[PDB]
Amino acid sequence: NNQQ
Amino acid sequence: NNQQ
Amino acid sequence: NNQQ
Repeated sequence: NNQQ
Repeated sequence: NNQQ
Repeated sequence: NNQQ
């Protein structure tokens, strides 16, 4: 999970 | 930049 | 920058 990568969120930006 | 999202990297996995 | 998100790196995993």
